Amino acid sequence: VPSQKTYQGSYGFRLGFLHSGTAKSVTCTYSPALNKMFCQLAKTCPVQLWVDSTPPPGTRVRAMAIYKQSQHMTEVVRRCPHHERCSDSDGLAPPQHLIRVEGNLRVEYLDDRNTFRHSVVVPYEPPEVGSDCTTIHYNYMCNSSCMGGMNRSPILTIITLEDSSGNLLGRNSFEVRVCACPGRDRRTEEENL
Ligand SMILES: [As]
Ligand SMILES: [Zn+2]
Repeated sequence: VPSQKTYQGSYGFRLGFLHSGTAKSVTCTYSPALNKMFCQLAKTCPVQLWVDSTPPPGTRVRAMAIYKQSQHMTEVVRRCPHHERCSDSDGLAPPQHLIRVEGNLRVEYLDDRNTFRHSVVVPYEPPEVGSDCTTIHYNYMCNSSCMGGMNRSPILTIITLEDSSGNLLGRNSFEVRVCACPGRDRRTEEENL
């Protein structure tokens, strides 16, 4: 099971999010209280990368999903039988992968040869001039448990910064729920606090 320990490392790596609120028209919203993102299926999901020093060119950023619940944590997170079979290919992402990146032609997808786990990687790019952070647009393509089934575990996204040789530079994470009405579900989960 991949590590989920937060690790800022030598470049001072951490994540930032937009403050989008919970209006009905919102397609993507982050709960600071829950450290949890609520997303419509396949909609743009901005995640910000913040560093204290700029990692070198060739640095890469990987996203991997795991199941939070102990009884399901060794299971590979992948799309349910419905979403796997959807004609929603962008010609890059394998159809089983839950997490995609949009708007990046250098995106790379991995089926791990040893663990079988899926991940998606892009090149780390520094903030543009006069910007304080780098944004990656994720798309989540399934909530895993869309059709039911034993596994109702929350899903955690782990974001790792790695160098061009695969050395871990930094790590962070957030929970994610893909749903039709993200604003409503955020409000409801926060009420349960
Ligand atoms: As989102
Ligand atoms: Zn699904």
